[PDB]
Amino acid sequence: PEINLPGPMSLIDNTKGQLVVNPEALKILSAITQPVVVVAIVGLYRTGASYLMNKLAGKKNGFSLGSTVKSHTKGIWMWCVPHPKKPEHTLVLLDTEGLGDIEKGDNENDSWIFALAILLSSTFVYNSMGTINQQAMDQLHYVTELTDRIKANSSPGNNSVDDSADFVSFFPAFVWTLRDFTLELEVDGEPITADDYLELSLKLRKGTDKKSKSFNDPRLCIRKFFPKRKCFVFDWPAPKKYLAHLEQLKEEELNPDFIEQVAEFCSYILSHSNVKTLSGGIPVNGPRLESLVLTYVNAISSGDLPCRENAVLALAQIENSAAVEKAIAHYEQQMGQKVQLPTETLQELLDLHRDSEREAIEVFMKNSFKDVDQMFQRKLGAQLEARRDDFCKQNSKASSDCCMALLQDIFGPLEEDVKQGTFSKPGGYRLFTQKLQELKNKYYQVPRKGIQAKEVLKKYLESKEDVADALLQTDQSLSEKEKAIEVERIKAESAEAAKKMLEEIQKKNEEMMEQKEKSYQEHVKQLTEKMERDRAQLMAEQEKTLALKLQEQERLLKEGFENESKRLQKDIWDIQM
Repeated sequence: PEINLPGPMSLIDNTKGQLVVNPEALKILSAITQPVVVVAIVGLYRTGASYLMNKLAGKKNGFSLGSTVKSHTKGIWMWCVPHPKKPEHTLVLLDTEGLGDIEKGDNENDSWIFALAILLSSTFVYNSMGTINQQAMDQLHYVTELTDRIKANSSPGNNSVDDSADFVSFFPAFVWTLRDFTLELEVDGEPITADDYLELSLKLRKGTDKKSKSFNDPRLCIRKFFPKRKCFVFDWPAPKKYLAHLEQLKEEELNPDFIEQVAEFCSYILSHSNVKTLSGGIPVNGPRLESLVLTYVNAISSGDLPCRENAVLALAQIENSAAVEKAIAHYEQQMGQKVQLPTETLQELLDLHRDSEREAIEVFMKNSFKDVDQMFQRKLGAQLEARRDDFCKQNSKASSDCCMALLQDIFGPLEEDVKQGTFSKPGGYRLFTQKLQELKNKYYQVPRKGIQAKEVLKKYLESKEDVADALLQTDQSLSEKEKAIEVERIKAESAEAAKKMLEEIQKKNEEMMEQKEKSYQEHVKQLTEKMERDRAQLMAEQEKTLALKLQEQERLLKEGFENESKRLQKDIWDIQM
């Protein structure tokens, strides 16, 4: 038991005009089997987001050991720490490093940093200094650019729909850290909280002028895209004479305000942050987020837009194929552990195949999700049908060899007799047929002889129908009457033999069809129960989203912005389709 986790690390890195993944960053990611809590700390540079990280990572003095371990490190940076309050969980921190630096060109990669941070996170701490004013809001144009950078779903029957209307269901909670905040939180001579300050700064200017759609765009975006909103204030960490020397200070000398505000913020982020989940209540861990990062960033560098749906579908297909392999492996252990190499009846074997198919489809259903078109269940069905056919091939060969060997053992002597001549005397017909029958009645007796017994035997005697036909005519003790009677009885015999042969073959083909039908029954039974739960999840999630959409339309209405609550009305309809 170690699963040791490393120090801060490049995950994405902006170079030239290209986004770049760290293959070791992913290599660490692929090792956290535990459910993760991503907490992005996003902020313009020189506002000390990295401090917030450091203390959230459990560093004693966060002012020390800056995340800028090197220079020219523009991009998203990762920290992986065991979760201090959620046991068996690992907290995953993210930081935006160079956000604001003017390098070569239009530098869109900046807003890409922003978008990507949102997509990957399950709590999104945006960090700014000062007070929320016109300038703070202008720097948040990253949020007014999201309808152009994140598509939530592909667009078939979606032209009449607003894609951004769907952001609420998978975006992280939004938390605004305002640092170096020296504002008495007073309304009209009465006190207010930090959240109260946020809600006050998130109100709208009436009008429709350019000057006023501009004022409202960012803050409509914040109240419409994120599910929760918290604000935390921070007083400067020391008086001015210490501001260039925070590292050399001990906790006893920091403004007791900062210290406290920092304790409140850390306790909150630690207890109320949630495991990043995907549509359908899917807890996300390393191997998952790893492909999330891959899919999204690879979309960005190919000239396309990140899209929650393509990404989660790709994830689904990976996990689902894993389930196919898990299931066929369960199957094969259980086949190998309860089959008689030469099967007594064909029914015994199809019945075992059916039991182990039952359990393998359970293993599948327990490890799979979003299997659209049932494509993977059908892959599993084909794989088990091919394993069943192959076993049947081996079984027929097993029984055919068991009988074909015993055929020298019982019938061998008799061939010998036909060369030594035992049957060349008067009365030889009656000597051959009667022992022939004795031995035949002996071969039948052998138990567990398996299925292709009646076929193997009969083929051999078709070889030897003519040795007795030859003897019947060359005997000298029989009359012509008797030879005629016997030709008639051998016709009858063959007749009953062919009849019973056909009756076996129909019996076998009917068993085969029972089995096919009941395997298909077991597939639908399990699949419809699975879909009855998956729909239950989707119901719960879509109800929570509806409630949030109502609260915000009622807030827009009470503030007196009916037009906005009307747009949001169109959004509620389309949720109920």
